Amino acid sequence: GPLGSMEDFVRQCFNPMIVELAEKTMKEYGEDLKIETNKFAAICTHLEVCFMYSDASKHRFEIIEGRDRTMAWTVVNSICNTTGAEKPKFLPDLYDYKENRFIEIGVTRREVHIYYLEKANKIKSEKTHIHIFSFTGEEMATKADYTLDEESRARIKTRLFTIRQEMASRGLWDSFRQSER
Ligand SMILES: [Mn+2]
Ligand SMILES: [Mn+2]
Repeated sequence: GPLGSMEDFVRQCFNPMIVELAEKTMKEYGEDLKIETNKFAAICTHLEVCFMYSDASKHRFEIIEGRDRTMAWTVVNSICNTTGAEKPKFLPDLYDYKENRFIEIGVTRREVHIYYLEKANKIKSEKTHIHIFSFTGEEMATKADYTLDEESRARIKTRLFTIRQEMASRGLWDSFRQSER
């Protein structure tokens, strides 16, 4: 069976805006997508999920993810000044204007409860909401509050399942799943 290249797959699978934002993220962090290509795919996947999460309720969420880091912090600080929300210690992915809280979106190939616990230990915040997705349909969220309804989250889960299936068809899934740290 042919083993495809992950860079080929990423450039064929994600829309060009997502690919370009992922390229800029990796440049900002001094990473080379041509070598760390599983990470390139992971960054693209996380961007796509953040955008889908926002699109599930247009106008409800401010998007923080995808922006360069300086601009992202400028947006976080603006939200905090406007809404009175407490400033997060690490850059979150969205701000929810309805529930008045920042959100960390996780997408993982590891077990979602462990990943959830790791993220909650990292950000160390009593306000920021965490929502973890896997590629096989499992999810986990702060206080069992999943924010979006079943139809919206099913759309996200189906996209993730499709990505995993297309990776597997190209012989890419085994390495992509194994390489997460
Ligand atoms: Mn991020
Ligand atoms: Mn993640």
